[PDB]
Amino acid sequence: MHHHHHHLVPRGSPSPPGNLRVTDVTSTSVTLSWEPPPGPITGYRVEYREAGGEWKEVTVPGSETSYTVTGLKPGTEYEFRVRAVNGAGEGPPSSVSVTT
Repeated sequence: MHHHHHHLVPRGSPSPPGNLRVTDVTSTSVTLSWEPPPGPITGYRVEYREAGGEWKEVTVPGSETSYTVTGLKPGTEYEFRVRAVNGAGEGPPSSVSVTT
């Protein structure tokens, strides 16, 4: 076995979002909810991909705590991760799995 990859992040960047969870799923949409980590937050990167492929991304407001990704393919395995951002850079992600 090899050790796990470390997420390299700038000192001063935020902790991961807390309590990340999927709060609604339809055959073409996924709603995420979370809580802000401590300190200044300037935004959140919401990243997602069909498991195994290429990652899409949307950045949402620092004041946001829920967001719905629409236009997804039915019956599909997805991976989502959310990273908090501030002036020092982006922090480590918290991730969840979903299927539509």
